[PDB]
Amino acid sequence: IVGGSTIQPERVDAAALRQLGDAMRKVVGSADPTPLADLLSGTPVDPDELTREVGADGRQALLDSGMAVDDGTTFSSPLRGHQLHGVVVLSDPDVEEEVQHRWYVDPLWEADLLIRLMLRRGGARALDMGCGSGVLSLVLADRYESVLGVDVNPRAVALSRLNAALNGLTNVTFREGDMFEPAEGRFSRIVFNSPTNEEGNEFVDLLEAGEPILETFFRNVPRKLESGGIVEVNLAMNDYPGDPFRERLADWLGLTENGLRVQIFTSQRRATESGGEWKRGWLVVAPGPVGLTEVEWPYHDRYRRDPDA
Ligand SMILES: CN[C@@H]1[C@@H](O)[C@@H](O[C@@H]2[C@@H](O)[C@H](O[C@H]3O[C@H](CN)[C@@H](O)[C@H](O)[C@H]3N)[C@@H](N)C[C@H]2N)O[C@H](CO)[C@H]1O
Ligand SMILES: Nc1ncnc2c1ncn2[C@@H]1O[C@H](CSCC[C@H](N)C(=O)O)[C@@H](O)[C@H]1O
Ligand SMILES: [Ca+2]
Repeated sequence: IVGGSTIQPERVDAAALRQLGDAMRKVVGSADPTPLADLLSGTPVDPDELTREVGADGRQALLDSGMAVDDGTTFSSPLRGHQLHGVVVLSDPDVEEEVQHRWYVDPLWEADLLIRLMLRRGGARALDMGCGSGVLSLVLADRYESVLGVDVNPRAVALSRLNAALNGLTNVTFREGDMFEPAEGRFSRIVFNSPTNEEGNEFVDLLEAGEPILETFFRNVPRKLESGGIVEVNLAMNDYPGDPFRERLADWLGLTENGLRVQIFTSQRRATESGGEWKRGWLVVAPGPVGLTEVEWPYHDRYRRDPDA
């Protein structure tokens, strides 16, 4: 079972964690792997080689934080390292559904793609709903005065805090709780890699929570969004005969009454028995003329071709 390991960033001082993050930046994803990179790839490593790379302080920080365990003659990690978009990120390894713990954390299935879709603006306060590993909060940190990540998964909150500390971030904080309950005030930026995929209307688990998590999200967006702000959502969308997703969405958002502008970029789609349709896409609220517009943009295909678009 993968996804239940204990993660305790509070056991390591800020400087040591930043130093481990600097060490990860040097080697994670590099062509010449080092013991630290091997460790964060799932390979057991010789602790003496590790000590020479990250120091005795660093070695102990790996243990104290839960980034590594001493198996006896080797160190191993339950987590996997990533370097993307100027940040380093730990998350769970990508593993089949049947072996995931209740508190398994999105192993960055779509994060790299989603960061490339995100608008380059900045502002005052940003909110990452369902922050998971924290990855999207990390990239927002440069251009928002404050970034708040929220998750109902307490292990995600700890891992997000660890990742913020690895990257040396000061303005990124995380809170455990249910949707907007821990997010006070208004935000100029809200991002949400939503836990929706093939489950339709019914909650399965924290990574496939059902259409009701989108309903809660969009019903509360207007009272949580600063005027002229931006909302960005990765979501699965189910169209049923006579009952398209976009109509329920407009109702949740109060879209016309609030004068919001919304665009849905549909990338993937699968026709369903009934002639309805399943879609995966990217939903944006941004300043513009009131209304909802739907466009086809196969950004998954383009991304597989060449990410730099
Ligand atoms: C936070 N939003 C995410 C959302 O981005 C979406 O992610 C999808 C992944 O699930 C899927 O992974 C599946 O195939 C893997 C092997 N390739 C197995 O290892 C995984 O276990 C197995 N689940 C990816 N191949 C494609 C992704 N689009 O759906 C998530 C809920 O399922 C949802 O929470
Ligand atoms: N009711 C709820 N409130 C807050 N987060 C929730 C929630 N229900 C599910 N989630 C969280 O939504 C997250 C989606 S996975 C996305 C993680 C990260 N933003 C990334 O892009 O990689 C999960 O961590 C899951 O625990
Ligand atoms: Ca599952």
